[PDB]
Amino acid sequence: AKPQPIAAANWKCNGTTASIEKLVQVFNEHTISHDVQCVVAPTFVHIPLVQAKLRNPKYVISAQNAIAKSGAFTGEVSMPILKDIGVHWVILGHSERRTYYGETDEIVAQKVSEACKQGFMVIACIGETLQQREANQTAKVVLSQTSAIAAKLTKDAWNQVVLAYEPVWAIGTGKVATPEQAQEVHLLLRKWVSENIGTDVAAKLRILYGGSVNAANAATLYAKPDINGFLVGGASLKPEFRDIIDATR
Amino acid sequence: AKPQPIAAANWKCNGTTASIEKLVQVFNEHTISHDVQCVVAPTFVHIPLVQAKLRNPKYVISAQNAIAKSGAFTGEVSMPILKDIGVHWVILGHSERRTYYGETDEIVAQKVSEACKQGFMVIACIGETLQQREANQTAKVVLSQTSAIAAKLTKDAWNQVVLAYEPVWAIGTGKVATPEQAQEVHLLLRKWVSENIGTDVAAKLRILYGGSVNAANAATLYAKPDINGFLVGGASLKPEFRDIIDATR
Ligand SMILES: O=CN(O)CCP(=O)(O)O
Ligand SMILES: O=CN(O)CCP(=O)(O)O
Repeated sequence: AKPQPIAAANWKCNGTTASIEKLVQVFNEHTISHDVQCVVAPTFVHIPLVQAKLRNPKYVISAQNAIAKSGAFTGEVSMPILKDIGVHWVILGHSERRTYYGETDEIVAQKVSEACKQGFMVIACIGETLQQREANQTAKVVLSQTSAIAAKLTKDAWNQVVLAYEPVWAIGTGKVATPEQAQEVHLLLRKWVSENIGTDVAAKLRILYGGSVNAANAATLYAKPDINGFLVGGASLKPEFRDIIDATR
Repeated sequence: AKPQPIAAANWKCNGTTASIEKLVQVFNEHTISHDVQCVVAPTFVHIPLVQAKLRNPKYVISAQNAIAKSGAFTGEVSMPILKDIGVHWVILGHSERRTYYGETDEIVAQKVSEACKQGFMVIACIGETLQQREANQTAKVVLSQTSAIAAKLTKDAWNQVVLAYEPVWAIGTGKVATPEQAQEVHLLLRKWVSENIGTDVAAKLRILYGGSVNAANAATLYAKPDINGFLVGGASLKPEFRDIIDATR
């Protein structure tokens, strides 16, 4: 049987108080009748607003990034500060942070390790570029990113980890991966975890697909055996996020 | 006569809801009887809390960093999002961002330019390292950082700019610059602005000193003619921030 699916909304750097209040009411009035964990990740300045308005019991709030420790780091938000305000989910290693803001595999693996030590649920992102994919390096890249994270974790910490595979060429481009492309990578990741970490760990691990997911292609992706849900960018800012959630039934 | 002084608290990546509620009450009960603009910059997740509790009329709230535009920038907060929640001050180019998070002179100058276009008051940070200072390059470095910002601005935008000189060797080390060291750099900056931008601009520009300021050395720094106030890190997390404010009388 599949583990519990996740439908995660990453709002990236978007939103106004007016537009967030309306969308959150749309999420609140949508009744979800199956077992799914819904996740909303707003910008840091909107966490308090979302905490005050979001009432749907299937949802939790996540930060879009964090650093491990408080201190002299002007502009950043740390894990202890998020925990103190009630946030215990975080997205780490998003492609945009790896590309624009210098997060290497080592930096992402250290952040994931620290988040696990501080009790967070982590959504760790991995994925290849179009250049790597055309050079037939997809497997090597995704397994190198994953084993760099695995090297800093203990077996028990895998209980707090969610992997999100998002090919860089599918992010915000409208070119979603086919169900078959996504399933082959998810299967390869699950097998690697099964062999290197444990078969019990592999059976429970959620591996999500992200990159141009919308309400019409979600159900076809979710039909594949090793896809456990989605990380959604642009479609999570709209009311069709409701039908993405309902595609994990 | 000096322009209106500024006393700015940069809380960096520190704070809990409990410790911020107590400190803000301390700031609220301190009556300020002279003309000074007080500034508090908390982490992004604490902006809403500080907005709800801070009542002292001499204070404004500032963000510790921002990006210019909303969009697919996971983890970042943009200028339009800050404006929408009521924040219209921002600190840019802090040494910690230049050192750890890759902000070059060009990146800082583009952020400052955009902030000015969007109507923010900006605290732009500049300063030399211990290596540059020992190599007698202080003047060259601080003027190169400043002219890189000046190149993207119009004369009228200088009305929204505050410069903060913080030698990198004085930040959080306990080794404050002497009044004479700070005054020589502030005078050099003011003259450069007077010659390259305008004498009217130079007369009104606030140039703050930062780096190990505390309540005992503040009054001696403020006695120098070209020092217009302070950017304070560690001492701004304590009740002695009150006497730093009162040293600008
Ligand atoms: O964080 C999630 N993603 O980046 C998916 C982005 P999108 O759904 O717009 O292609
Ligand atoms: O942002 C302000 N500064 O970095 C000054 C830091 P401090 O006052 O701890 O030396």
